[PDB]
Amino acid sequence: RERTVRLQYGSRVEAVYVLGTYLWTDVYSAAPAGAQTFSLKHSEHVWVEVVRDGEAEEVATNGKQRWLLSPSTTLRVTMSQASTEASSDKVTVNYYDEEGSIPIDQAGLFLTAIEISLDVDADRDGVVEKNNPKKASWTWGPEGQGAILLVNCDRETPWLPKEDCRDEKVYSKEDLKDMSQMILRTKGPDRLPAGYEIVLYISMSDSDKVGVFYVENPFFGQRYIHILGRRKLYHVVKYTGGSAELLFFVEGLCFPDEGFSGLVSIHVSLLEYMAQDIPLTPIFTDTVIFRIAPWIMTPNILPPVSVFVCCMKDNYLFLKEVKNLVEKTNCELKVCFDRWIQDEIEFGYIEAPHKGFPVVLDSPRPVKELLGPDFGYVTREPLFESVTSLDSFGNLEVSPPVTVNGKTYPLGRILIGSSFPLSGGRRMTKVVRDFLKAQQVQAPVELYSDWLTVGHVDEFMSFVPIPGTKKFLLLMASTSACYKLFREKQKDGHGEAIMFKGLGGMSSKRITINKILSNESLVQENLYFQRCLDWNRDILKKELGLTEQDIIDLPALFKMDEDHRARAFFPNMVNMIVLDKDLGIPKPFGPQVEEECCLEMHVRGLLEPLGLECTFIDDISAYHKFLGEVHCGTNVRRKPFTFKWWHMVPSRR
Amino acid sequence: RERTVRLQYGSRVEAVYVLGTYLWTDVYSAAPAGAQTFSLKHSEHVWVEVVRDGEAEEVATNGKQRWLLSPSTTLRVTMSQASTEASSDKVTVNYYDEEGSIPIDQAGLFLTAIEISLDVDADRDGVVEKNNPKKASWTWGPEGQGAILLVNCDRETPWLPKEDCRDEKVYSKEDLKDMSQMILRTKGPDRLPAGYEIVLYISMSDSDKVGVFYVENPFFGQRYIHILGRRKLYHVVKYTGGSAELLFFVEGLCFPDEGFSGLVSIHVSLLEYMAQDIPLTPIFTDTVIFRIAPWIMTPNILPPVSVFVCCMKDNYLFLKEVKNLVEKTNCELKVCFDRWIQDEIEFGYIEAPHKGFPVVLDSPRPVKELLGPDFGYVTREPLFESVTSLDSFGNLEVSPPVTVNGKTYPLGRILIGSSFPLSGGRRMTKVVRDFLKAQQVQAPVELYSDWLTVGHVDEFMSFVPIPGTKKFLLLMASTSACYKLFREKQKDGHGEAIMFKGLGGMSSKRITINKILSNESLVQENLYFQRCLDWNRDILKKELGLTEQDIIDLPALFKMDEDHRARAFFPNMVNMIVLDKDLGIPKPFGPQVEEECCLEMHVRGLLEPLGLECTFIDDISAYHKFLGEVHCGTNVRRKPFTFKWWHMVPSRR
Ligand SMILES: [Ca+2]
Ligand SMILES: [Ca+2]
Ligand SMILES: [Ca+2]
Ligand SMILES: [Ca+2]
Ligand SMILES: [Ca+2]
Ligand SMILES: [Ca+2]
Ligand SMILES: [Ca+2]
Ligand SMILES: [Ca+2]
Ligand SMILES: [Ca+2]
Ligand SMILES: [Ca+2]
Repeated sequence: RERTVRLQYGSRVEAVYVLGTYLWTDVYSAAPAGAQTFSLKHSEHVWVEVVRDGEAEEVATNGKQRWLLSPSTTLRVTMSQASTEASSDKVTVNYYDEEGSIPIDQAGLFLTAIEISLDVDADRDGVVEKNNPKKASWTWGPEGQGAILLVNCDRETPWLPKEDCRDEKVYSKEDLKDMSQMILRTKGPDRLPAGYEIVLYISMSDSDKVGVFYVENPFFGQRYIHILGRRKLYHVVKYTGGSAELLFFVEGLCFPDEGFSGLVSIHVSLLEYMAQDIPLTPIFTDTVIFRIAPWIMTPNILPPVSVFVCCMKDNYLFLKEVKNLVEKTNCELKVCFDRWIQDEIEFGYIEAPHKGFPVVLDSPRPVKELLGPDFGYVTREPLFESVTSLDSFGNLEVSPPVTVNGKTYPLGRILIGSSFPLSGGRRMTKVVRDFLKAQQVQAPVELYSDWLTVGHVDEFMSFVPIPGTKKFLLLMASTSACYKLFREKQKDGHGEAIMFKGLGGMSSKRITINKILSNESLVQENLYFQRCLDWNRDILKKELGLTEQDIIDLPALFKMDEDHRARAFFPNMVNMIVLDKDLGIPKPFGPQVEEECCLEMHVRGLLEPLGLECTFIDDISAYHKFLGEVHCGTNVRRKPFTFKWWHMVPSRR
Repeated sequence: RERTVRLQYGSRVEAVYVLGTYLWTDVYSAAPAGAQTFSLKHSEHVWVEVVRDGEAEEVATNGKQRWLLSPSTTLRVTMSQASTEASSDKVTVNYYDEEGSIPIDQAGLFLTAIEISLDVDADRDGVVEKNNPKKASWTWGPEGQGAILLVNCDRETPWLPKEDCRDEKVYSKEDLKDMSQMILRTKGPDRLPAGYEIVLYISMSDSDKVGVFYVENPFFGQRYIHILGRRKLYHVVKYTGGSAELLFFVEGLCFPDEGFSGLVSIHVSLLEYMAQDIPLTPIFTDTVIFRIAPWIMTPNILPPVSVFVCCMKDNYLFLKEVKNLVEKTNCELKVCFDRWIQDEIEFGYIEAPHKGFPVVLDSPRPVKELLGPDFGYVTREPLFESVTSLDSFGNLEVSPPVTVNGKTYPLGRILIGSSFPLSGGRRMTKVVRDFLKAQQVQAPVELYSDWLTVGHVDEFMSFVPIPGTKKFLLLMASTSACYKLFREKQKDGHGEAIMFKGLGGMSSKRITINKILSNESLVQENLYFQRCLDWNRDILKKELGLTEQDIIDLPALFKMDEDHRARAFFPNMVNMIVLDKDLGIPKPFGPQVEEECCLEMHVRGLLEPLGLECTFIDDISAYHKFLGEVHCGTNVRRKPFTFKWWHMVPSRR
């Protein structure tokens, strides 16, 4: 970077020189009227070239050389090392007229060289490198560069309710581990020359996106000073001489969203005082950029850590069977004593090179009670738009990693249920949809859920890993599979086999295979629901790059309501607890053939040959009947993807 | 694209098949309970494969072949040509049990094949190609693809005041020339089968970005129907059989801006009627994308077309000299009988493959009086923020094409004046800055203008082409050049030479070179203003990739006000009319030496050796004095760049 510093007619000029720049210096304006030629002297650590109309010539410290004065003959002045107290760094120009070789006048330039660099870990190894030349840009991908910031959304200490980033203070040194390091490195003499100061600053716009803290160690112990952030746009830095570093810690306050890309900047400037009432001049400016890490969802193929479960204290069979299932794994079981754990919360995560942790997304209105150390919280509230069932997180899921027409989605794709564009039907609120879209790395896809009364994608589809492989299956609810099976069992002489055996509140209904198959209107309803399922099958195959070989159909059956929307006739088996090879599957209570549920046997016949182990989990017996509603919920918290999100190259927005 | 169509237990299935897709067909669900095997027949134009667990086998129209029934054995059904009235397109499946070779049941699929494609000129040659496979995406660059739309911001007929795009109507067929063509191409039999319709639609969000018209030729002459746009989100298409095309014309309503990227979509869907009260199902959907062309500014290196001039009717010298200047060129002179033509308007342009024209940007509050056929209008109004002098378009300029550290800016870079970040000074309103940024192709740079009372970049800098070359110069105001020259003339014995000769209202002041050079406070002020100029010089060199060889300094002098801001002491010569090699330069009224202005002679000495021809234009004599204000204005409307904006690859936002 070239910077203009002119000699001044009369008075000598004193300037600060920042390493990594160089000066172009006008010696002509300072020359007396009528002067002919000039000569120069300079000190040891100042490098000086005379540039005549673009041609540069190096000049000795004391020579006698003279050059013709001319507006096109200038100096280029460079310094490679910072000044110390032992420095006299200078360039002196002598002027001569046509008569005589004794100078008629002299113009000086006195320099103080300093190093100033604002440094971040741009190369994303967790350590802060010295002046990464790419630190002011942010690029995606394996070869990409620029520093990353976490939203510091967890809570270090229980005493205050809110997440850490909601204020301007740091209570605990543990909080600093969530933060990105930024070091202002300087080198120079004991003090800056008169009239200069160093200032860190941010834009008003970014002031609600970041906060920046400096650690002091005064007498009575460590304290944390907020130097940039909400209602603080600048901080005047205390300069220390010699080779010095100031360590700062940066937190993100806000996730990427509609209208916020995730990029924020921090600057340092060397400012020069001109006079009272006159703004200070920015002599040198150095900039670093951060990208705030997105919120990321975990598909069922990822290793389970904890199984969160909600039910009533007396649903014993459910608790017993879920415990049994989880005991086959290394997972923790966590129980809260009615669908809220699945509908109100989605467990995501955030990651930066230095740190990562899980973050709960809270569905629009006690889930804030999960907020804790390295367990974060984020939520979106529609300001205007009304919330519907499609805003519940049973309607929010994510695919395994997929490749679609050569385009890779290494983190998978978020899936949310919706209605047809011209339908006037329900849709997840714009505020949540915009949030998910803005995270960018999961490239969300809308499916069609609005044919269901509750309207959730988890009612009709799920994903399971195929054991012993890198692959997965899409599981789809299928009414056609159910009718085929029931018609077979009828043909086999089982038409009088009864559903819901053991649920005493259903006994008077005496629902058999015969009764189901004879119900003409129910047949028509389910043919229509199969059309709805197949529409989704097609969009899933398209948007996930799946073929028929990747799909298994589980028997399902629905009843239609007044809105022509579906609710489960018997428990939906597709919405299952997936812990690697072990599947908790809702117990269907299907027709008993030879004292086994034919639905259970059919499902085992589909899954078991693939190495999947099926456990049927009864959540309804405690209620004595099934009306289409599930009274329990589960949510599995999983390990994050191995693939780092910053290695993705998302499509241009 | 694969689509799911199942045979139905009992009743035959009738379906529409859209060319370019294919069907995967379940024959198992339709099979009677206990059936063992199936066989199939199909018609001539239906291609059928039996797919067993992923392995596909082509099947003849009438064979006798049987396959084992199985959920994993399915049909793949393809058609290469649309149905006509002579078509019976079908596939029929026969089912068999273990005993006997006579079918026990049959399930049919009756097909009607149609072609549906919504086509646009994606390859950007001005003609609408058939189904460009990239039509649903928009990519930048020489190899880029996707269709382009103009904001139709001009006005075809004078009767209504507003720009064409402000309503839902088209009065004149000339308007269609500004619009992009979109053709819905179909092929099929006399009518769609019962229960289907074709519908064009857009999102609510895009409904204020576009409008779409169809031309009818009824008995009494041509009429224009608005089928999509404001408050119309969909249009049901009238289907014509055989091979048919419907031609539509698309206009943009809105420029890219903060919160609008410029991309809009239009869809067509084939919809299936399910029943009353049930949404129609989107059987097939085809999509095209448009990008709305940005507003682009023209630098001084571009060929002049028209010179717009505003002054009082009696400023005769100004009018005479401007006419003389323009007569040396092929330009039109347009005169309006006080700075408004430069401050209130910036002449830009828009371009699409089919059409382009000039578009005026109107500065925030009779410039709307320029609105006319192929002369467009756009403006931005701050809703809240107050307008200052920095919002005037003397503060809005653009560089010639430049390359900066290997990054090319083939359209140049917009330049707007501002204040230092921490200064609390003036800045152009966010609404205009956001607009300029959103055009993206000119990558705006803020300079420092707030040291000037009026605060406009055109007070201190301009660009001129270097005749006979592909190159250009940056011209900078320089106080140091002025002091050097005046000190030389003083030394030469000219100190008593007077400024402002011939301006009678200044005579009593008797301003000479001596009086100027002796004024100590004025010297200090101008040293400070030179610091301000040099700060800009540095940012221009950095952001435009310029060296000292690319810059010429014109003598200038300023007086300071109470805010420590500069106003011109004598007319600013840098703000000049550039018509190729011919430069109208404000007449400075400098000290006369040998009956010529020494400022004029000095400027000629700088410019003339480069082949630039200088004409000094006197706009102040009619006012008898110069107070720092200019009473005339000029604005040159130029030809657009040869380089097409869509060939640029702007940085990711
Ligand atoms: Ca590093
Ligand atoms: Ca805090
Ligand atoms: Ca924390
Ligand atoms: Ca923490
Ligand atoms: Ca969920
Ligand atoms: Ca074309
Ligand atoms: Ca119109
Ligand atoms: Ca028009
Ligand atoms: Ca027109
Ligand atoms: Ca302008």
